Amino acid sequence: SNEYDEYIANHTDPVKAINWNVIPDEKDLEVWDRLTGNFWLPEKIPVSNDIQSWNKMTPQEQLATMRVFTGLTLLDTIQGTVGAISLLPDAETMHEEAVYTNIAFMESVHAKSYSNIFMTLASTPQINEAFRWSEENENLQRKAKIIMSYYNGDDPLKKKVASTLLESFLFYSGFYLPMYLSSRAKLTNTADIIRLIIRDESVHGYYIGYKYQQGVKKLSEAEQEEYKAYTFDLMYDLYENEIEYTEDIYDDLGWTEDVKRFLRYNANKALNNLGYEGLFPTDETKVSPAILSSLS
Amino acid sequence: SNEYDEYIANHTDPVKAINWNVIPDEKDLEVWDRLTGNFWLPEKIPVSNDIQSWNKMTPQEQLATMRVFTGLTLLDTIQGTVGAISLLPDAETMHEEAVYTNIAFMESVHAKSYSNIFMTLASTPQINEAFRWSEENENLQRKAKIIMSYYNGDDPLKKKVASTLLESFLFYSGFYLPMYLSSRAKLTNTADIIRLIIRDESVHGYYIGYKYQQGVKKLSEAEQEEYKAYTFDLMYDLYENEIEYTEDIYDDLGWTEDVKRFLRYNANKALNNLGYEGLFPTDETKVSPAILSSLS
Ligand SMILES: [Fe+2]
Ligand SMILES: [Fe+2]
Ligand SMILES: [Fe+2]
Ligand SMILES: [Fe+2]
Repeated sequence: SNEYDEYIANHTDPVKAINWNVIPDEKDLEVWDRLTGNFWLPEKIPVSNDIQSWNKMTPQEQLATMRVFTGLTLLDTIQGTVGAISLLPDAETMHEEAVYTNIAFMESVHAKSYSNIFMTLASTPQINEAFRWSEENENLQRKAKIIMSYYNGDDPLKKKVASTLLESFLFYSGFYLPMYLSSRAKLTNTADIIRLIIRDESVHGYYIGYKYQQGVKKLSEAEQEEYKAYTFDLMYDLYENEIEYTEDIYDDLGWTEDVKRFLRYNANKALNNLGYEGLFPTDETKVSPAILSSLS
Repeated sequence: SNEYDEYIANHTDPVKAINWNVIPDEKDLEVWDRLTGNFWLPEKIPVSNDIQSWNKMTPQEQLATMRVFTGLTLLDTIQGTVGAISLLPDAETMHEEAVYTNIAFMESVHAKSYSNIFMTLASTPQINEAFRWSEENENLQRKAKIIMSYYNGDDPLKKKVASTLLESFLFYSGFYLPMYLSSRAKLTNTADIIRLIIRDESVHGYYIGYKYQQGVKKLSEAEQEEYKAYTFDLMYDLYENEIEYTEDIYDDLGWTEDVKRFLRYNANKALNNLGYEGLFPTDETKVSPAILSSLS
């Protein structure tokens, strides 16, 4: 009766309802239609049909799979409950805000898909060991916290840089495994879910990077130089950290070198999304065309 | 000394990945399944087929629809970009946080649904005036600001109360009009959209209220008393304001008395969702049968 009057007193401006009849930035409407139009749930994909394929896999291939997937789940959990949410208050338009609520939900759908996969293919002990592994792995925990430090920070442009690097780069040391297996005719239904997730992250990376460029372009030439420096600096730390994560997951299988090349291919794309030139020369980013197609 | 080194130090516990194979509260899973299974976009309803009945509506009706829809749009905007989101930090389980991301998203689909109807039926001037009206109407800004003072406060249980009252009560002065009109062959397709929204909001109110009940039952005897008192005081202020708002929308139509009963009817349901008895005696909540049958 009186308790909420101080707030009313300090918020004289009117609260505004979103109006989709007037779109200040056409891109928002484009991404909204694209993202909502691409709605999906893991229950729709017959993961159960990958069982025979999953059982023929070696113990090594299964362990690697459990880990990269648990690592992907961690990233989506963060992005969905902390990342996207951290971008709302810094939006330029109300329709941009609507998009972020769609990104947060889809991230939760991505995270849930991995459990659908586990619960269909893995044993409870395997699942339990994987989540335990993700709680204790230093590289995984380190990339999670570095990203969360920015979301919990107070710089809006830096939140968008971390988000874009998480979306267009950090997931890839993990996306390599299912894409490759898919190219060898293994876990193809599981790959279908992965392709749906990539179709989403691709657009999230591009969109958030777009808002970053719009925001940073409003600063002086000199300030723009410091954000670029900060972006590359963050990429150096994330890349370094991701190289180790990758070695530990893929050394046994012996795929490490191909994953590193894929890491560099995607780092260039993440930087491009942020409006910057790539970091690695093209001849250092060779990816198999069988992996690139099944990617698309 | 990295920009993030401090954060990594202020948060020693591991970042956890959501695990859907282990569920503390089965209700979280039930609601996630019900809400995601009930997914829809306003595009799926042929609102264009309502242009005939729309034009057959009196100037007072069209005007009332415009303002009521603008008031609903405003509520979902707050709920989608601030309400559901403010609930995340206090969730008891990670699965609950996942549910809140679906709510925030669906609240945006709700806000957009109205714009869809407007663009299909109204003229740009009717639309601009409606939004101008909702920004200047003191009773609408009042409930919007009371609700937001709580979402922006630091009391988690108050956020859930405020959210449940908005979900199971504040929308209804508005849902009344589309329900009355379709029982009279007016705006029938538009009413299908309203039913889809009500189907989401009644689950939202039930769920958030359920979480409130668990949170509050973990408090001492005196605190449980105080939250119950606070819920009834707020419920009364909201109702008080809603009467004035209802009057300003329906008097020219002369439906006010029936709408007031509908308000009391849902007020009781809102308190029930928070685990308390209704505020109004049953004989004071007798809404016309046409309206309730129209909800069916
Ligand atoms: Fe994702
Ligand atoms: Fe994403
Ligand atoms: Fe809503
Ligand atoms: Fe709702």
